[PDB]
Amino acid sequence: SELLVNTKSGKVMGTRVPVLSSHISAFLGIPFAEPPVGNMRFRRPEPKKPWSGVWNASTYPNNCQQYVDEQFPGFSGSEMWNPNREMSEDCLYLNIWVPSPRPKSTTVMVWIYGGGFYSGSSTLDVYNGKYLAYTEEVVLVSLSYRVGAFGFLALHGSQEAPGNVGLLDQRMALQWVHDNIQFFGGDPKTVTIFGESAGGASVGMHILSPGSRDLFRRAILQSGSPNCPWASVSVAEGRRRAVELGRNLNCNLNSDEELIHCLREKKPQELIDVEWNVLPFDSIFRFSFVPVIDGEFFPTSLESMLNSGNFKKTQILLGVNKDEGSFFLLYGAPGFSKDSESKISREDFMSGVKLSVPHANDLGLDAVTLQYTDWMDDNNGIKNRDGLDDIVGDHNVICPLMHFVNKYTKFGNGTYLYFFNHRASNLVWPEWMGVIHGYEIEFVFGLPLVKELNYTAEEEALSRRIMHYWATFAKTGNPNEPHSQESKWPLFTTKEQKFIDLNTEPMKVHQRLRVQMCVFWNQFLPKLLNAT
Amino acid sequence: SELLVNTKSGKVMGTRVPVLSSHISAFLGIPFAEPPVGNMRFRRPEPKKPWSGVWNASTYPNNCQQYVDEQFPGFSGSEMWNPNREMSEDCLYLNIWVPSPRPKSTTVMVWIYGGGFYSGSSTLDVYNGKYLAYTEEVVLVSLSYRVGAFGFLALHGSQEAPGNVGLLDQRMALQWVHDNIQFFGGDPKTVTIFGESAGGASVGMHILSPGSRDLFRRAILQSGSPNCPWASVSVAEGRRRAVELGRNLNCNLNSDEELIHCLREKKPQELIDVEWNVLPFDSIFRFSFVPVIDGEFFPTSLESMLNSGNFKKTQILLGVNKDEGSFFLLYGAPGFSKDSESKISREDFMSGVKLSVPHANDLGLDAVTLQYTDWMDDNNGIKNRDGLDDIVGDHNVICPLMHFVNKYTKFGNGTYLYFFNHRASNLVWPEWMGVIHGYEIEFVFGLPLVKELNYTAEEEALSRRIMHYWATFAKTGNPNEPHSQESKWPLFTTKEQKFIDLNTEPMKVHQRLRVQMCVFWNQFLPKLLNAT
Ligand SMILES: *[C@@H]1O[C@H](CO)[C@@H](O)[C@H](O)[C@H]1NC(C)=O
Ligand SMILES: *[C@@H]1O[C@H](CO)[C@@H](O)[C@H](O)[C@H]1NC(C)=O
Ligand SMILES: *[C@@H]1O[C@H](CO)[C@@H](O)[C@H](O)[C@H]1NC(C)=O
Ligand SMILES: *[C@@H]1O[C@H](CO)[C@@H](O)[C@H](O)[C@H]1NC(C)=O
Ligand SMILES: *[C@H]1O[C@H](CO)[C@@H](O)[C@H](O)[C@H]1NC(C)=O
Ligand SMILES: *[C@H]1O[C@H](CO)[C@@H](O)[C@H](O)[C@H]1NC(C)=O
Ligand SMILES: [Mg+2]
Ligand SMILES: [Mg+2]
Ligand SMILES: [Mg+2]
Ligand SMILES: [Mg+2]
Ligand SMILES: [Mg+2]
Ligand SMILES: [Mg+2]
Ligand SMILES: [Mg+2]
Ligand SMILES: [Mg+2]
Ligand SMILES: [Mg+2]
Ligand SMILES: [Mg+2]
Repeated sequence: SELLVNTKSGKVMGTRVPVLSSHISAFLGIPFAEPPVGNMRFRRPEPKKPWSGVWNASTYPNNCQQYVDEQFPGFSGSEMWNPNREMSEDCLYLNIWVPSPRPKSTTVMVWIYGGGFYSGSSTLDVYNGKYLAYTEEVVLVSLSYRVGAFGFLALHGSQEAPGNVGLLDQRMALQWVHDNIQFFGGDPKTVTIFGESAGGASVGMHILSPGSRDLFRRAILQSGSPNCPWASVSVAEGRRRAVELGRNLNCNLNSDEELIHCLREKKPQELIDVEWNVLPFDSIFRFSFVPVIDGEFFPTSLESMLNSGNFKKTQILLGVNKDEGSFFLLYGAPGFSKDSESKISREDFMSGVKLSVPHANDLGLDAVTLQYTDWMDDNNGIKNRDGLDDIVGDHNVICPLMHFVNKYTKFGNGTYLYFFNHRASNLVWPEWMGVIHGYEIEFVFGLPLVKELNYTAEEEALSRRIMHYWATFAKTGNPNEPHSQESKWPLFTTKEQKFIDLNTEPMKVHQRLRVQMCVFWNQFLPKLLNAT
Repeated sequence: SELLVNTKSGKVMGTRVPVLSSHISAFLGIPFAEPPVGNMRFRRPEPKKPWSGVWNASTYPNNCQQYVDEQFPGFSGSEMWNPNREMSEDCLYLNIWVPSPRPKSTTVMVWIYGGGFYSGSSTLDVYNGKYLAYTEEVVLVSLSYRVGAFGFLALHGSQEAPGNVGLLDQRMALQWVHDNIQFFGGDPKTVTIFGESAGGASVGMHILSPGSRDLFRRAILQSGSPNCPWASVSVAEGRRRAVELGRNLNCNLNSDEELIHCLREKKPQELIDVEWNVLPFDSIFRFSFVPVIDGEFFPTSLESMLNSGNFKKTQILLGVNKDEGSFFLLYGAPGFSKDSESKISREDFMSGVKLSVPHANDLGLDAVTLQYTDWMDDNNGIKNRDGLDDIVGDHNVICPLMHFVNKYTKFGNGTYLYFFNHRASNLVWPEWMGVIHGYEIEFVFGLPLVKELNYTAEEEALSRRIMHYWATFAKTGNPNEPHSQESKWPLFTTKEQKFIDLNTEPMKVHQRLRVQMCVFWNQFLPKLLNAT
C-alpha cells in the first residue's frame, strides 16, 4: 500500500487526503523524538525509540505548549496563528505530504514554522502542505520544535538546560528526514529547509551551525534571519532571564540544579504566564527565550561567523514583506488600532521609537527618530504610522536580513532575493497594516488555489508563481525554470544587488533593497551605540 | 553747497557722482577713527580727532591690510572681491551716498562688508552705494573695519590686543553715523545695518552685544549669522592662535606684552603670509582671526544669549543663497575645478566631508556622510558635488542662520526670511557652482540696473524688487509697501516659518527652510559630538 511506509523507527500508516479535485498521501504526527516531558523538560532532544507495529499517522499531532494570543478573540486574523490542536510538552512530531502515486526520489522541502521562538505550530491551516506538495510534485515535510522556556530556557554550562534545545529538536527532525525521507520517495540529498520569521532565523541558524550543515541541501528564508536582534541573546542574557523566570516563580535561585528542579515542577501554563516578565525592556518585537550564542551550536558570534564565511555554502532564496512592522505596532505600540487608520501622534510616534529600539540610548533614539521623521510635515498621522512600521520592519526584519544576504553572498553559491508587497484582496486586517509580516505564507503554501478561501484569479496566479519559484529553487537551486520564456529572477550579486517584486503585476527587477535605511541600521547606529 | 557738510569732527568735501542718467552726492573716505597704526596695531579704535579745514572726501579710502586671493589671476570672478584700492593699516574710513537734492531726514542704511573677517573692502564695485542710495532715496553708508590679526588677534586679558577690535571699528563707524548722519540728511533714528557673510555675522553680533544695540534701528543679515561656526572662537582658542602666530614669526612667546611687542614690529604682509597656519585643522570655511567670546563684547556665550533673549529686539530681514557652499569647495576641496563640471568621486566626497567638519570625530563624519549620501546611487559625480555644496552651505551658513532666525523670532519684533536662488545670466563662475555665496550682493546694490554690465531685463526687475524690499524694510521694518498690490512677503513666525524665493519668477511662499538638514546640524550632530 502507498499509505504504509516502513521507516528506520517503525512502520507508519498515512492517510489519503483530498487536494484540489484529487488526492495525495499525508503522514501526519510522526514522532521523531522522545516526548521531552518530566525530567526531560529543557534538556536536549532524544531520538524516538523505534516502535513495534504500525504508527497511526492520519491525524495532526499536538502543538507545543506556548503562549496563546487572545488579543483579538474570534478574529480569524489572529487565531489563524494560535495552536489549532491540543497543547502538550509531548509535541515533537513531524508531518509529511507525499504525491500520489508516490514519486521515487523527488525534491523534499522541510517547513520550520515561525512565532518568535515563543509560539508556533506545524498544524496551522496556513501551513497545510498538500497544496504545495501536490502542485509542485514535491515531498513536503512540516517539522516542530519547542518554543518558550521549554525550548530555549538557557543556563549555559548546565546539561539539564543547555539552551537552543528547540533549535536541536529541529536538527533532529531534519536528521530523521535525512534518514527516512527516502522511503517516502524523497531525495535526502535534495532537502530544502524553509521557514518564516523565527523559522527563517532558525533556517539561517542551521546554515551557520556546523552541526546542521550536512542536514539539508538548500534554504529559503522568509522575513527572518539568524542575526535578527530578537533572534538570539548572549549566554549572560540567557542566564539572567532563566534566573529571572525562576525568581518570578518563587524558585530557589541558589543552584543551576534546583532552579531547574523548580522549573520542572511548575505546570507549563505557570511558566507561560510569567514568560514575558523576563524581558529586559518594555518593547515590541522582542521575545523572552530564544537561541543563545553558546559557543557550541554557534562556534563564535554570528557576526564573526558571517564575516569569516564560517557557514554552509549553498544557494539561498529569501526576502521580506513590505510592511513587516505593522503587526507588532498593532499589538504593543500606543496609538494603533485594528478599528481605525491608526494615525499616530508625534507623542505616540516617540513612544513607539523607544519601544522599537529598547536597547538604544537617548542619542540612539534621537538618531532613529531623526532618520524617520519628515520635518517638513512632522505631525502627519499617516506618516508617523508608516514610519514606525518601517522602523520596526527595518530594524527587526529587513535590514538584518539584508546584512545577512550581503554577508552570505560573498561566499554562497547563489542568492535570490524577493520583496513581497502584495496585499491580499481578502485580508481581514485593516488597510493601514499593508502587507503584514507572515502574510506571504498563504501564497507560498498555495492557499489562493482554494476557491472557497475567496481569492482572486490574479492572486491564484501569484501563488502558483511563488510556489513554483520555491519549488524550482528547492529542486535546482534556481527559482527560474530552464529555457522558460517569462522574465528571469536575477541572481543577487554583491555588485548588482538585484531582487524582484512579488505581486500580481509583471515582474520588476530592483536593486539595493532599502539600502539607505539599512546602512543606518547595519552600520551607523551600531557604531553610534558602541561609541556612546 | 550740497557737497559741503560740517560734521562734529570737521568739514567734509563730497563729490557729485553720476548715477543712471542723473547724479548724487558722494562723500568718500571720511575718517571715523585714528589710524590704528604702530603702537596701535591690535588695540581698540580711538575716535578720529577733529580736523581743521575741509576734508577731501571725493576719492575712495585705502583698503585694510588683508590676504589677497590670487587663486584665479585676472579672473573677474575672484578679483571683484580683492582690494581695488591701496592697502594700509590706516583704513578706518567710511563712505556715504546722499540723494540730490539732499533729503532732510531720510532712512539710512549702513553696509558692513564680509570676507570671513580676514578680508573685505568698502570700496568694491559690487558695493557701490550710488544705485541703491539713488533709486530708493536712502542715505547709504559703507563702513570699514580691520580684518585678520589686525582686527581680531586676541590675547584676552590684554588691553594691547583685547580682540574684537574689528567689531569695535564697526561700532565706532556706526557711532559716527549716529552722531553725524543727520547733517547729511539721514535720520540717525532710522539706521538699518546690513551685511553679507562675515558682515551678516557682524550684524547679528551688534544685535547681540549690549554695547551696540542703541547704535541702529533695524538689521538685514545676508548668508551670515553671529552663531556661524566660523564666525567666532573661544578665548582659549583665540589665545592659542595668537601664540601660534607668534611662534610662526620667531616671536617671544614668554609674555602677552612682548608677543605683541613682536607682532607690532612685523610688517603687515609678514603676518598675512603665516596667517592661515594657526587654524586648528585642515579645512574649508574656517578663518584664523575672528570674533572672540570675551565676556565683555559678548556678555555670555552666543547660545545662552539667544535662548535668554539677551539681545536687541527689533525687526530683522535675512536669508541665504541656494548654493552657499560651492565657492569654498572650489578653493579648498579636492576634485573641484573652475574648468569642469566638478564631478566628485566617492573618495573626494569623503575628503570634502572631513574638510567641511574639521571638528567632528569619526562618528560625526559618519553621521554627516550618511546624511548626505544617496546609497541607491552613491557614486554619482553630480550628486556628490551637489552634496558637498549642501554640507558646506548647510553647516556654515544656512543652518546656523536658521537656528538664529528661530531663536530670534521668539523675542524679535518681526522677521522676514528669503531664499535667493537666482543664477545671474552673466555669472563668470561655472554652472556647477549655482547661486554662489555672495552673488546676491550685486542685486542688493542694483548692479543689474547698469546696462553695461550686460544683465537681462528680468534681472533688472529682480534687483529693483530686492533693493525696494531692503529699502522699504529699512524704512518701515516691513519689506512690503503699504496697500501695495503685489504678493506680500509673509512675516516669518515660529509657527508658520514662512519665507519667500528671490528670483525672476512670481514670488512663492515657502516654509521650514531646509528644516530636515538643519535639525541634523542644529540639534542632532551637536548632541552626537558632545555625547561621544
Ligand atoms: C487512527 O487510525 C485508525 C485506523 O487505524 C482510525 O480510527 C483513525 O484514522 C485514527 N484515529 C483517530 C484519532 O481518529
Ligand atoms: C556555484 O558553484 C559552482 C561550482 O564551483 C560554480 O561553477 C558556479 O559558478 C557557482 N555559482 C554561483 C553563482 O555561485
Ligand atoms: C581732493 O580734492 C581736490 C580738490 O579739492 C581734487 O584734486 C580731488 O578731488 C582730490 N584729490 C585727488 C586725490 O584726486
Ligand atoms: C512689534 O511691537 C509692537 C509694539 O508692542 C506690537 O504691537 C507688534 O505686534 C509687534 N510686531 C511683531 C510682529 O512683532
Ligand atoms: C470565503 O472565505 C470565507 C472566510 O474564510 C470562508 O468562511 C468561506 O469559505 C467563504 N465565504 C463565504 C461563506 O462565502
Ligand atoms: C558687458 O559686461 C562686460 C563684463 O564686465 C563689460 O566689460 C562690458 O561693459 C560689457 N561687455 C562688452 C564689452 O560688450
Ligand atoms: Mg533537579
Ligand atoms: Mg532536587
Ligand atoms: Mg508601511
Ligand atoms: Mg508549477
Ligand atoms: Mg512547477
Ligand atoms: Mg610691547
Ligand atoms: Mg618691549
Ligand atoms: Mg548645489
Ligand atoms: Mg522702489
Ligand atoms: Mg521704492
